[PDB]
Amino acid sequence: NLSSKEIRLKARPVGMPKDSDFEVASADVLQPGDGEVLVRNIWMSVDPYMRGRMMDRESYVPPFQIGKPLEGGAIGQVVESKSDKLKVGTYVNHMWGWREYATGPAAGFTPVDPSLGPIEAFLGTLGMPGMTAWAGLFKVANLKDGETVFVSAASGAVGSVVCQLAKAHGCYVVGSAGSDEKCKWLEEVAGIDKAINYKTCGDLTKAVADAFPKGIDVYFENVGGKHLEAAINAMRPNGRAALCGMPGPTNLIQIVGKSLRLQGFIVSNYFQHMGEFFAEMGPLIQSGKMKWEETVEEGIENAPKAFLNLGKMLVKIGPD
Amino acid sequence: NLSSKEIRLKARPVGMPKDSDFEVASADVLQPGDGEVLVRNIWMSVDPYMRGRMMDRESYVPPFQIGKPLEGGAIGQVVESKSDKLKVGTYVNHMWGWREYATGPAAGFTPVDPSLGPIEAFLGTLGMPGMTAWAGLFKVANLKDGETVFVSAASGAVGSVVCQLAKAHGCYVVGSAGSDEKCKWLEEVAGIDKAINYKTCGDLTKAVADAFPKGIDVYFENVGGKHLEAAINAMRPNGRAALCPTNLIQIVGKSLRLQGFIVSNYFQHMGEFFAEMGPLIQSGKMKWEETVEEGIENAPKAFLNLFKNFGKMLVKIGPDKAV
Repeated sequence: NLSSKEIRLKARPVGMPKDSDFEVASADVLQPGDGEVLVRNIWMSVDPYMRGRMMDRESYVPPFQIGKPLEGGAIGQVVESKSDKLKVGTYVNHMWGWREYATGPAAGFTPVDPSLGPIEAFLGTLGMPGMTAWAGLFKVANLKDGETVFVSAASGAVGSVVCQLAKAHGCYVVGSAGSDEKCKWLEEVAGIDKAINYKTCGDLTKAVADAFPKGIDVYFENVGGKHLEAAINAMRPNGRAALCGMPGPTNLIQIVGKSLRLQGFIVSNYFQHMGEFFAEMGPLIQSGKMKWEETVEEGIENAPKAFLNLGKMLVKIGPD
Repeated sequence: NLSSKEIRLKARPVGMPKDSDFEVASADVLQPGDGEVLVRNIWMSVDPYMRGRMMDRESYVPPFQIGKPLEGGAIGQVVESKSDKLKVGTYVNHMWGWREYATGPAAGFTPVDPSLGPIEAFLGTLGMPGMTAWAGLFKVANLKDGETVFVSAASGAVGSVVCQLAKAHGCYVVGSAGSDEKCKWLEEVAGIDKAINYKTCGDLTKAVADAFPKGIDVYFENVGGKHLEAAINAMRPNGRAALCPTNLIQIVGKSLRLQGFIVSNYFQHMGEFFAEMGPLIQSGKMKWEETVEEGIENAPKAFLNLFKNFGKMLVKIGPDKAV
């Protein structure tokens, strides 16, 4: 009886996506079958990786399909349930975003505890970005308490959580950003020891070296290029670099010299820690030690706009 | 009561080391004090890293000293002992080479079990090169049986042991070398699946890709440069690189781990190491080449021959059985 507006891929984007590549459409709200649930979406997320999912190139993740509604992180509320394992009214996180309604088996919908924070934060700080930060910091880098931490693109969704998690563990934290406003935010809101503007600081190797008088223990990577060169130059013996984001560095020999470890990782391989993640992330949000910024568009029709604009980007669909 | 010939550093080398930088001299054989031992040296090793120890540059290892006898891996036999923890007659590994006699506290002398193999192999296959290989393969790269292995500079002291250790664990092994003779040796003696000549093979990325139809699981590094690029290009998801480029992004894509290491941080595994290295030598699955010069006076010669074929360079000093 109801309608669900969704954003479908109208045409494969070439290079950068155009607004003409997206199509707003009206779809049916299928009533749930046995073991299934129907959920009305409230918040949805737009993330950078989605761009790669719109290309036809060989990818580790299946691309989107022309004519099919796009997919992405979303927070909804269960409004109908024919499954005993998930009751009506539960707030759930899922991957069927870019739409107003979603029907499917209850397994595909993960309940989110709103005690820990606002439900939309389950797409950012309490979601995949915050979990990427936490996994890279503690499961890849093995950050011991009190170590020094260098974070590139520290004002981003992942870098901010990395910075504040390291600060919460007694770490000397230096972050990198592309503007003085982001550096002021990093130093005064995020509360890191020093923020470097890689556009104005001159030689970035020298800037990082001066920022770390005793070297770097952990390097969280989101940019690359000369940032990795500077980090390796300033890294301490047994320093670990968790690479999450990305002319290569000219000082690779030091990896052998200081016994450096450089590990790429994907957050998907660490969901088995989600509980533990929450166990740390909940309190530190309530204490005010974990802060974040949001940029919220309104209406399903503005879902493409938000995506084209790549604070953590979200789109509000339904009411709470 | 006796005299001991020694090789001392007469001058720091300028550029490449010269024969004029070394000095043969006669030193005293100090009788051991309490808790000390006097050992007659039988075998001594010369290695490339020793060159770095001859310069005054900032190094992770203290350089040699002018007027002081050089130091390096050596296998000797205890001929006098005033320590209960080390008995006379024991064959010992230590770092006071380039000389015929060594006197010092028993702690600095590690006994070597000749069951596992010839005592001189405790300077190569059963020594720091073989243990570096073993630690990088199993403690750093965590090589699971059946995985694919790419080894650079595979004809070297470390790479050969890496190749044969991986072969012993059922691994498809491709190695790189700088000459056709080294490649033939890798394929026929070491018994690896394919050897690539990085000086002649043209595009090394393409050669490595063609050598690995299903990709690389473990990459052991001994050279660097384009070898790491080729490895990263041909590495599989969750590939590990033990280290002894324009495609770094793939590290994020395939969840690659790149770890440098020094063997010093893994001595706590040596026991396990021996438990594996002994049998694989007796089975004939672990082979190596040696180049043995004779006499302490030929110790500089041997060292200078490390930069002018191949094989582990050694020089015999004392008799096989001193007591």
